[PDB]
Amino acid sequence: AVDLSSFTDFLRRQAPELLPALPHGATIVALKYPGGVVMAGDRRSTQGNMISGRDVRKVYITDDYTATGIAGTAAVAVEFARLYAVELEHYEKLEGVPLTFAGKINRLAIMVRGNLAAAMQGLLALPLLAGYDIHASDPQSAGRIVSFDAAGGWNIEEEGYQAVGSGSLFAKSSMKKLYSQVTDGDSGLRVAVEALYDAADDDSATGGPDLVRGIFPTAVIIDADGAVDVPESRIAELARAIIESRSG
Amino acid sequence: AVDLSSFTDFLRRQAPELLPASIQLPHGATIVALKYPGGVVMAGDRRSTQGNMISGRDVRKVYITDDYTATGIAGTAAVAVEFARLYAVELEHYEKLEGVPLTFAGKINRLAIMVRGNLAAAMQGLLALPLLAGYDIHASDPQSAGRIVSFDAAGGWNIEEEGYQAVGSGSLFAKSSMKKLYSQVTDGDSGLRVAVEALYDAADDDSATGGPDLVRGIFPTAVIIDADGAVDVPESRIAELARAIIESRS
Amino acid sequence: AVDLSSFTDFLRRQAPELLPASISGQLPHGATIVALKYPGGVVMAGDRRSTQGNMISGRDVRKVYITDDYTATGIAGTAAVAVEFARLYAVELEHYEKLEGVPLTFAGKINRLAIMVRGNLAAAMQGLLALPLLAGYDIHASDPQSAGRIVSFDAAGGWNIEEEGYQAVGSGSLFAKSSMKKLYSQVTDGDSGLRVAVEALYDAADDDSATGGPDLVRGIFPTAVIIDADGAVDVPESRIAELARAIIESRS
Amino acid sequence: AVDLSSFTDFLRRQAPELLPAAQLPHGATIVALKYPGGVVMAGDRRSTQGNMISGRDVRKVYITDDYTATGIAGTAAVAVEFARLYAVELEHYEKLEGVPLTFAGKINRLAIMVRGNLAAAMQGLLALPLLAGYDIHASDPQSAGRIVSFDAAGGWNIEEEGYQAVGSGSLFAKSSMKKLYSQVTDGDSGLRVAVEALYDAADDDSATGGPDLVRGIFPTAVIIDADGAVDVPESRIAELARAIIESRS
Amino acid sequence: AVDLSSFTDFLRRQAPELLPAPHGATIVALKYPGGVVMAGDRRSTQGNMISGRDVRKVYITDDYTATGIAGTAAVAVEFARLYAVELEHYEKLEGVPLTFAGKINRLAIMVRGNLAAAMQGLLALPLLAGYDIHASDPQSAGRIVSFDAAGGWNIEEEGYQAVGSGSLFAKSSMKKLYSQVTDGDSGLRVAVEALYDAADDDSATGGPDLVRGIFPTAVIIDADGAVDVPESRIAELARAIIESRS
Amino acid sequence: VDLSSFTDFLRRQAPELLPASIQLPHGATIVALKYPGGVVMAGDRRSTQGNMISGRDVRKVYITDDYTATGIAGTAAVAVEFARLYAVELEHYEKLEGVPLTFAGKINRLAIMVRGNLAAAMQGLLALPLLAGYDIHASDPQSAGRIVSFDAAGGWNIEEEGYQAVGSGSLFAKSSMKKLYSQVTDGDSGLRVAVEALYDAADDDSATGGPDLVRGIFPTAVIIDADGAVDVPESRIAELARAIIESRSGA
Amino acid sequence: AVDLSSFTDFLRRQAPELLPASIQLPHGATIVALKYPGGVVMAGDRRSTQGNMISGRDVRKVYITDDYTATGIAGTAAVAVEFARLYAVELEHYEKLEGVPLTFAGKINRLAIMVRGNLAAAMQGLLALPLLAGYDIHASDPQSAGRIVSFDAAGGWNIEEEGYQAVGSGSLFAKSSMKKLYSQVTDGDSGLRVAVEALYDAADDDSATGGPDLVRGIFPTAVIIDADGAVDVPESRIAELARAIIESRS
Amino acid sequence: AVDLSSFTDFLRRQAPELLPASISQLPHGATIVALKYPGGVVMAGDRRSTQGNMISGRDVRKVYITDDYTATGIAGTAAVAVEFARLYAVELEHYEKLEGVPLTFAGKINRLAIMVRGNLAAAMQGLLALPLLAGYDIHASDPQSAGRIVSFDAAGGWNIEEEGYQAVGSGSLFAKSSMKKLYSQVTDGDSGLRVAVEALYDAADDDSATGGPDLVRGIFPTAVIIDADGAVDVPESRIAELARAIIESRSG
Repeated sequence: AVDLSSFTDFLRRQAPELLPALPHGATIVALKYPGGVVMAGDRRSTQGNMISGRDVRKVYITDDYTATGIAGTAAVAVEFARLYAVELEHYEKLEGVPLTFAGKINRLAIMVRGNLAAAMQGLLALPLLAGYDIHASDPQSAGRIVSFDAAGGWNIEEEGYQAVGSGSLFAKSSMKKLYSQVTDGDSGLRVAVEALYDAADDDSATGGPDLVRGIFPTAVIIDADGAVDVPESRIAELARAIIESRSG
Repeated sequence: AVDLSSFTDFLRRQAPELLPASIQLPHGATIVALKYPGGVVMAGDRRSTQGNMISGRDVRKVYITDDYTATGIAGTAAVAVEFARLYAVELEHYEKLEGVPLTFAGKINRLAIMVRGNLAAAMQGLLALPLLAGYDIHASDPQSAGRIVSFDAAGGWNIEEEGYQAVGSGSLFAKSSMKKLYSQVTDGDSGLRVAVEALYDAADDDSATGGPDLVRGIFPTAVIIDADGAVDVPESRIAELARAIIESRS
Repeated sequence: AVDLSSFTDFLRRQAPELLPASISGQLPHGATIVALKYPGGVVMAGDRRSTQGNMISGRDVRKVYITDDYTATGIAGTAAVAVEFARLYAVELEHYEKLEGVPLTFAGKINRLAIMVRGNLAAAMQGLLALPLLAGYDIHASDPQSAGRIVSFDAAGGWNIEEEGYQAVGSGSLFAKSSMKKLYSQVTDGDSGLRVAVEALYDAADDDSATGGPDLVRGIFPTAVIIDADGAVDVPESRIAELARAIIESRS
Repeated sequence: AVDLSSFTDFLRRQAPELLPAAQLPHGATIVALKYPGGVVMAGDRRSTQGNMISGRDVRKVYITDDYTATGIAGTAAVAVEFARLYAVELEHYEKLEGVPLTFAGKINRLAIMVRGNLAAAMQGLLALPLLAGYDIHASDPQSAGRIVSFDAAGGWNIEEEGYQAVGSGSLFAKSSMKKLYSQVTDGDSGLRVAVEALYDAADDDSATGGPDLVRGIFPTAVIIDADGAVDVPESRIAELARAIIESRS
Repeated sequence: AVDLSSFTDFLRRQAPELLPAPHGATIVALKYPGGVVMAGDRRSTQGNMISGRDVRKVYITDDYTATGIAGTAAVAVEFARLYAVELEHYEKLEGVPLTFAGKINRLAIMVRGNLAAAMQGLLALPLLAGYDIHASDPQSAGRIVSFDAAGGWNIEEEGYQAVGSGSLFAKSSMKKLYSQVTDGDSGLRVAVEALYDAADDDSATGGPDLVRGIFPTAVIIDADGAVDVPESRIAELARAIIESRS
Repeated sequence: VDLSSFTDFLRRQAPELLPASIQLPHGATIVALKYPGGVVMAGDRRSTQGNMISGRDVRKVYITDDYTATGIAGTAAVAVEFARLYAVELEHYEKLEGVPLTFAGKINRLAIMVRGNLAAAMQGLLALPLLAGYDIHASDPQSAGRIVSFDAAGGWNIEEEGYQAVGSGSLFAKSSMKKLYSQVTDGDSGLRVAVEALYDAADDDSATGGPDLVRGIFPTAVIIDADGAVDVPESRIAELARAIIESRSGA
Repeated sequence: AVDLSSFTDFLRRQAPELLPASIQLPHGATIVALKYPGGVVMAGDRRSTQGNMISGRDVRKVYITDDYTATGIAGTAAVAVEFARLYAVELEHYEKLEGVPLTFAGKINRLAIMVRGNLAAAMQGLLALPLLAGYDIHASDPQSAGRIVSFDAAGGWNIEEEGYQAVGSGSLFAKSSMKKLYSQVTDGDSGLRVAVEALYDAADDDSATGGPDLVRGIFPTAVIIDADGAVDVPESRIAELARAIIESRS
Repeated sequence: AVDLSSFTDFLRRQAPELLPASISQLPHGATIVALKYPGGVVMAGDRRSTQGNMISGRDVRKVYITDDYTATGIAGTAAVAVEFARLYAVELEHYEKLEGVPLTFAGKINRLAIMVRGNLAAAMQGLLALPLLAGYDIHASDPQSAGRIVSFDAAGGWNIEEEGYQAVGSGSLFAKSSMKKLYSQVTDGDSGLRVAVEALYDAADDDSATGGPDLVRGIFPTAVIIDADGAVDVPESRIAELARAIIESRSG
């Protein structure tokens, strides 16, 4: 044919069935802080009005400088993160060099566009991509946030934050007010956990911090030193701060 | 044109507009009711949703409708507050016209007619599914006097001899929870705990049922009814029962 | 107009709202009811379950009611509709008696029930379905032994006076009827007839999930009514529980 | 049969035609919040038909009696018919009975008008009203202010939060007030927050128009305290607008 | 093309006729320290008629896993035999069993490849129970995995799960009874009780038939492998529950 | 047969890369007019999903080769893809054949890409492009500028009127230019009239966003004369916007 | 039994047949109206189309309805003609019964009710969208006395703050044209030119609107209204204005 | 596989994407006329394009010389019409270069009919293209009767006009009825061309989708005349002159 070095292609021709095809509902947020980007998502899954899951992870580190959060049917979303990570590492092993940021975005858009027919029938997966680009000139401005519409259209945020999922409007309105307070990764992480708190407050499909079972949003932060999972305890303690501060 | 001394029958004949005559709307509630020795208790959540959005968080769904009865209504919020008001006036109207309150059976029958006469509107989604709790003075035994009555959409009514019942989007969860917790009910305080717990369990598995909001301090509302009549349980007593449960789940 | 001394019509003329005419431009249902004739008697019994789809909505439901001193009716179908019919029909019967000083002939009681059923056809088409079984003792009959009567109604009001000796209605009625077809020769009196009846209901519950059989854990059993020359009587729970355990241990 | 002193009831009986029972011009955002000893309510001025802007001067908030105002969202025609009629209904009862309706009776009356429009609302002639009032009979003047929202079936709710909004940009306005509310300590701060929440709604919703500097068109507002209901002067809002605009720059 | 040593692929390529393409049952599964247990009812219905009363719905699929399938009985049974062959086929070709994660992933693909058919009624919703030898902690080794109709899979942190027409009742019951699980025997009692409760509130789930002597079937799995629980140990447990109910 | 068409090649080897066939953000207004020795093209920056504003920085006008630019109005993803694809298609033919396509060939090639999307466009994935170019091989330098519009079936038309627009606010923009056109006498006056027509469209259409002075987002423009296609710098537009705004007030 | 002094309310009561409401009809028109100091002017085209065929070329769509108002109607021709005649009678009827003309606001309200009462029939294509132009005697300022009111299909009415308005198939073109030409209006002559020009522009971009026919000599019809009342503009003065515009475009 | 020397067949076999057919609100509307005069034929078309009621184009050319002795005018969707005119001329010249000799007139007709017919599916969906073909036949026995006019229905059926004139498009009925009265006045290319511009004038008068002569912008119908010396485009000025003549006659 023509070789793009894409695992999605070869996987599709050789083993199309391996390709991805109801639980849904999630809120994922992402914002840029100087020399960094952070991304967090809730843990709820619902089927109609019933809560089908309370531990669901929706934010994944997909390579050393990027993470993706996917909103929509969990089954579609969980696979999607795995496939995209393999796609990225596969190109690096074949060509000995990782894809440019712009190329990582394009590959993801293609995966999303291919899924439009199935998104019209309910297997909708709307991803959010967060990355730090080493090749970019300024470290402070290195962080990137990219959102995708169902047809694969992608957009890079000059806004500073973005969200996707059933509570995304609430989350975005919340960040619109709290953004000026971000000055470093810790404040940025606070604002993200708060925006997700606000979304859970107004949307029954988004679950907020469960203090009884101790389940909290999951987060990932990414700066020049790469992508790291934020530890639970730091999130739990940022939640109680917010809760405590609201009952006040 | 016999006079049934019915306030709604009167409205129908001369004031049709007043009646919720019927030809997404806020909905979603879980109401529970149980019998304890010499008493009946009933509680309901405070949530209202439109699709996935939370439209209300303070909604009251359980109302004392006369000195010995309360009604909790689940379904479309609009249709339920109106139903409780109307039913309470219907009951007090007969009493003033006839100088004597309706027998418990009469009160049940009257509610069933209101329900059944709404089936057409309920088909279109203006559903109202009520739960009735009462204490019968006339009944021979005070301890077993408490009464719980459920209604299906066609007006069918059943008197539950089980000792508990629930209605609303989380009613299955609430009923399974009471099925395990019921043996612990021995007086009005245990019965009210179990009720608040069954409602907690319903909120845990149903996003349409809201559980205790400790941030805003909004809790389920409850009413208890024994030989001395029907009483609103004070918020604080419920709040404390909630913490008890939360504390105990952690 | 022509007065018929009919409580129904009067409700219709002045009280349309009271009438279960709830027909408009899943509700609880499901029951099995059986009835059979024994010399100088008739017996009728029905299960206690109510279902909404696959969920069990009721386990104590009573579907057989004494409607006057010499008749009883069992209604299977939608639970709300069936219960309303039983109360209404009993009032209609006692109403005519008080107005005319004399009870309706058996044929008149049948005809009246058939009109109530037939006038519910439109609503039955819409799921508000009640299909009744009527059991009665006819005092005026020349022979006391052949006095017992069983009448079934189709959804259009057609009625049929059972010549077989037994009948059933409801979701488990085929099973119950096939069972009685084999057990009927054993019926010689009220007690043997009442046993056959509880067994036919047992067999219906065995093959139909909508019909509940005897619940030994909660102690809920079918309800029955027996009617002879001395009038209609509710069979006591314990006599039925006893009869139930006999059948159960006998199947084991 | 039984007189109720209700103008609408009378109209159906003698003047059914007067009664009200695409696409049509629609779209509005309306907010309302309580400040100590008072309540304020404001609404945008835009009207759209699909993507086209059909109106830019539309008034959607009206003083309906000395202690109440109503803001209506939905099909513009049906929403304006509603404010006029509701005001007449209120004054008619007062003249017949020599005393104004209690606050709860005014709410119940509006709920009946709304509910009786459900059929029509299903077919697009929707009218979702927001009611703001000061209750003289209330035990405490500070808590005197009232905000009541209605769902399409007539269900009404008295807000215990402190603010509320209705219309196409209502989510944005509510989320905005959720953050700005603590700053409300009086009628001026409270009016500021309202105009800002409406600014935020126009920012994220093309159906809500924000302040237009070129034409000097600004949201309309009404404030109501123990001394009754009064229209905020345009100029007062215009300068509250620039303040926000300049502050966002 | 790439070989995956999958019996299923082989079938798709060369024997599509063999591939798969009466409902209502309740199946439960829970973790107890050092173990996992899974149980299912025996009823089968067609509408309101009871079509089967002996149906087995829980099968040991390899030495450390069992699957319980809820939905059309035929589809569920075919699925279990096929999955067991797929698992042993990879082992014989590669000389080593699949990792637990690989066994999950394989089941997910079989489920997902039936989504069009499930939309049309041939819905098979499986529950997987297994003990992972390679897992770091032996006590927490046991695993419960549920699948949605699209193949989405979820490993169970709550400690228990259920599927089928009475699954909500069974889940709510275990929610109360779980704290009593401290070992395989208590864990097995809580399972048979949750199934008892499901049968109580759902007519599609059959509970213990004392007249014919038919009881739920169960499988327990710990470090020594998967084993069928003997009927008598269940019948006993059943009788205790009925007596307790009174 | 072999057409040195990157697109035709893509179809045979890489159908996945194509846009494909069988609410998404949309709603843009794009204008273009001819001035002596030049052509100018400009587009708004808004993107809406229903009534919600989904984007406020969207660029919809792209220089596609040294003498042409395309503005696409419609679904945003599709429009952007169309812009990238067409530019590759044009440079691909030049590298394979060593010579750029004639203007008429560029038009025909765009028309085929549009027409081959009609099915998709019936389903909402619409992309209605506007093409602006200067023809070097044109006989007269002053009259060199070209404006071409495409209907959804690929039908193309070269306007002789002097201006054209596409998108949700296009009627407003066109009616505005109809009055303002006589004032265009050089690249600067034509760049003024373009930004004003886009102002007028944003005034009457909620899907077209006008100049955001708070965030400092303005329409993007490209001008093309004998020296090639150049992005107009933001500040020159901002200054033109404030002029118009100021002018609409009183002074 | 409440006398409204309403000709149409009388009609519905007694002779319903005469009412317009019923249930490809000839339709299509462009009507414009603008305010000039001490005056208001209104003009309409003369074409009528059925599909692509021209069914009429002399149609008058602008009518003086009383001494200080005129109405222009766009939509099905049959519906529009009926509305104008009836509205004029309704206005003069109230004046004869009550001895005093309706206030401007009352005239508006009345027209709105006629429109709204045709909504059902409009949904089925019998659409009539009117534009009202009037001079208010009781208005505080004579210069600002002129009024322009537009109606949406549900009867919603709007008084125009902007200075001009248009309705019909070519209304967008006419409105965009006036937006540019409006500053040139300083009196009834400048305002009249700006009106006919806007109608010229509408005819240029919409095939359903006919522009000036120089071969047959058919031109738009116009009415002007100032403190001295409403007048029909004479044809020749419009022909003159048309030729100016035409010549000026070439 | 047989080589028909068909450009269209080659595309269908090798490059379908290029094929006009897009079978799976567009600008459309035109009126085209054609008539025969001794030793000649003339064809003319209007310049308007509409989308609904809006005028989308005012300069559209719809009549094209397709080879030295033929022209085609196409009415329908504009994109489709333009594509057809372009495609058909290539198809004609392609056969001539491959075979060294031009198609016979009947062969040209047949080829156009196949292109039309193969568009029926698309035309059912609104992508209609109804062509009118005018030609001079060199091989005709008599020079005076050499001119040909051929119309096509949507299924590819073609007909040759013995009548002398024909029209297609939204104002074709008006144009035809006008020529019916004016035809006797035709005696040569010049009178023939007047009659044609007049028929198109009449069509514009009664159909809003057909545009008449625009004297303000100076846009007039386009025409092509074809006699033994080949097909020539009539110069704008000769038509503008003819237009004004009719316009003045119409008014005086």
